[PDB]
Amino acid sequence: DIIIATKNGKVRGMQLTVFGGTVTAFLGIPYAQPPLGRLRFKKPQSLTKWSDIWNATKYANSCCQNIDQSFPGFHGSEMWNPNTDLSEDCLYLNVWIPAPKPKNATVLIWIYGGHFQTGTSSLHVYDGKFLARVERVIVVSMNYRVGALGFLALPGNPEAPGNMGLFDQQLALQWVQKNIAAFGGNPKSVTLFGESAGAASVSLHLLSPGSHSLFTRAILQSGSFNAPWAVTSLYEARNRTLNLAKLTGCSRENETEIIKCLRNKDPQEILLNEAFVVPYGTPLSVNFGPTVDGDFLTDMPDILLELGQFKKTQILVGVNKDEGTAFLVYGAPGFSKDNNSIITRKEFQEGLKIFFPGVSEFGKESILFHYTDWVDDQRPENYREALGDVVGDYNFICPALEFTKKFSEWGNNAFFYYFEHRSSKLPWPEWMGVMHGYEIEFVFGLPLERRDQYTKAEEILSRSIVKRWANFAKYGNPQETQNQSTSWPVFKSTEQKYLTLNTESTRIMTKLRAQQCRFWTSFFPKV
Ligand SMILES: *[C@@H]1O[C@H](CO[C@H]2O[C@@H](C)[C@@H](O)[C@@H](O)[C@@H]2O)[C@@H](O[C@@H]2O[C@H](CO)[C@@H](O)[C@H](O)[C@H]2NC(C)=O)[C@H](O)[C@H]1NC(C)=O
Ligand SMILES: *[C@H]1O[C@H](CO[C@H]2O[C@@H](C)[C@@H](O)[C@@H](O)[C@@H]2O)[C@@H](O[C@@H]2O[C@H](CO)[C@@H](O)[C@H](O)[C@H]2NC(C)=O)[C@H](O)[C@H]1NC(C)=O
Ligand SMILES: *[C@@H]1O[C@H](CO[C@H]2O[C@@H](C)[C@@H](O)[C@@H](O)[C@@H]2O)[C@@H](O)[C@H](O)[C@H]1NC(C)=O
Ligand SMILES: *[C@@H]1O[C@H](CO)[C@@H](O)[C@H](O)[C@H]1NC(C)=O
Ligand SMILES: *[C@@H]1O[C@H](CO)[C@@H](O)[C@H](O)[C@H]1NC(C)=O
Ligand SMILES: *[C@@H]1O[C@H](CO)[C@@H](O)[C@H](O)[C@H]1NC(C)=O
Ligand SMILES: [Cl-]
Ligand SMILES: [Cl-]
Ligand SMILES: [Cl-]
Ligand SMILES: [Cl-]
Ligand SMILES: [Cl-]
Ligand SMILES: [Cl-]
Ligand SMILES: [Cl-]
Ligand code: NA
Repeated sequence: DIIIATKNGKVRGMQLTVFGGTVTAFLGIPYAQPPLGRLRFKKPQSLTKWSDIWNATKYANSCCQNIDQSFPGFHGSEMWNPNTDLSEDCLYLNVWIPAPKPKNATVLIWIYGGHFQTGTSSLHVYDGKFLARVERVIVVSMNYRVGALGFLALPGNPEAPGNMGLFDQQLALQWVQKNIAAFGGNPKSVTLFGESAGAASVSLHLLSPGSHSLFTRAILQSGSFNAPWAVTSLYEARNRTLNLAKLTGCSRENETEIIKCLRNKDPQEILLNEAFVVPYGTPLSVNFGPTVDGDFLTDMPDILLELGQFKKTQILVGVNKDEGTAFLVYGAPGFSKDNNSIITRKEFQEGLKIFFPGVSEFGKESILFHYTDWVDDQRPENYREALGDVVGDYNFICPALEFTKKFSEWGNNAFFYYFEHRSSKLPWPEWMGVMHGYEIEFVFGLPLERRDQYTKAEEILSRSIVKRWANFAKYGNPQETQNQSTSWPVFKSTEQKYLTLNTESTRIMTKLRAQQCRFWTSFFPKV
């Protein structure tokens, strides 16, 4: 019997066998009052408190969300879909602890992505037991509200203030500060890590003064709040809430009455209608996401980043080589995960229209001019490759590099990586290369499980990334010091060094996508 006394009452865990040892897991500990009825759209309230034992022995409900139904039966897409029941009653977190119980372990808190509209902490690729077993860190992960239920905003109105899902995350951090010591964790050694919308969340926790004392350091995998899809304007946010109201027959003149009507709607009606609030979205559109609320975020985050108003600490930031390809099969013409997707110039042009619906003819022309300087060949896959790079550079790579540059200008150590290894198991086809989302399994150490038929070179690579990430968490420095590795240099503006992660040549390079990012970061905002 593994019973731990938390601030709120006792919880029961279970033991797992992992690589010839044990990890103790507590799956599904509640951390907030379930946000139902009148609590829908509100900030999470603190937990009622209980005597007797809460059994934390299975993953909890995932938050309400629309499911990816694009490729039924296909593992490449369905692996991302939730794997417990959907419920509004979903504010639970998970804790993996090394055995024997550690004395004062560093804690890593994972925040999932899913574009702020989907995701859950229970996915197989987010299973923290390997990290716990291999590096003797404590791993924690939480479910937080997404879509309208988590991000619906009528700014200043505490019935629906915005950022509720970011506040769920923050309450989970607070839970760790208050309880992790009872589990053998060090509340003073907490690293946040997250991928995509989860990495954008981690970066907003660097900006939010309520989060400042709830963590030490931060790891941003393929995302940051300055990505163009990650923060919603207050004009866009109100238009969208108003639209959702109209769509559900919930339009009233009293802002407060609207929320009351929305609170009487069942979650399916809200979910069904979220897709249609943006008047024309793209495959990267965020219907309801982070807003400037005067609470979690006290000002536009670009202004805070530029003027140095953020927690001074070390960061670890990186991207994958083909960030953009995953999105091409969710609406660009001529693209398919079942053939080689060789597209013409014409299709390339129509694909720009899908990703850049608001942009002038001049603006799309200058994207094309910039990305079609073939040295060389011509060379059938030229346009297919160009569109993936457009989408990946504009949405993920140039913003992560810009985030890292601006952050490091205020004198902290930053480390940047470029992940270029394509999983031997990737279910998506070869043309999609090193996709968005597919470093996660290496970070969580899935290729260390030799029963799983990743390659030896993959086990070596993951073992090494697990060590770098644990070293950054524990010591603020992501070295692998023992195996004659490449030293990871700090990223500074000026040299802008970064490390590549792959199975052969890990190397130090500079100025990733220099020409492309000058285009997106400085020229494109003007068109
Ligand atoms: C690669 O496939 C695309 C995708 O559409 C197709 O899915 C395929 C697996 C295929 O079996 C086909 O039946 C299905 O329509 C092909 O583009 C499609 O081409 C046709 C015109 O022939 C259009 O009617 C479709 O709208 C268009 N699809 C999309 C999403 O735009 C594509 O040509 C094929 N590419 C090759 C062979 O290079
Ligand atoms: C937000 O306000 C209006 C409302 O438009 C939305 O109404 C919803 C109920 C939903 O059906 C959604 O598709 C629709 O967009 C926007 O007006 C739209 O956009 C243009 C304006 O020139 C028009 O073509 C339509 O009147 C309307 N769209 C559709 C598809 O019918 C308005 O643009 C938007 N506000 C912004 C962008 O700030
Ligand atoms: C556990 O270690 C505590 C502090 O260690 C941390 O100090 C911070 C500066 C930060 O760097 C962390 O990463 C360091 O690990 C110490 O204060 C506590 O007393 C310890 N508690 C124990 C051993 O039970
Ligand atoms: C919790 O855990 C154990 C099963 O391992 C059991 O003895 C007890 O009934 C449980 N309490 C429940 C299910 O409420
Ligand atoms: C609108 O309705 C709410 C809820 O009953 C009320 O408290 C509020 O004061 C009203 N405001 C206006 C301006 O009518
Ligand atoms: C370092 O080297 C050996 C292989 O010679 C291996 O057993 C060990 O896991 C490696 N450690 C890391 C952290 O990569
Ligand atoms: Cl599963
Ligand atoms: Cl704004
Ligand atoms: Cl490249
Ligand atoms: Cl042309
Ligand atoms: Cl190396
Ligand atoms: Cl250089
Ligand atoms: Cl490059
Ligand atoms: Na020009």
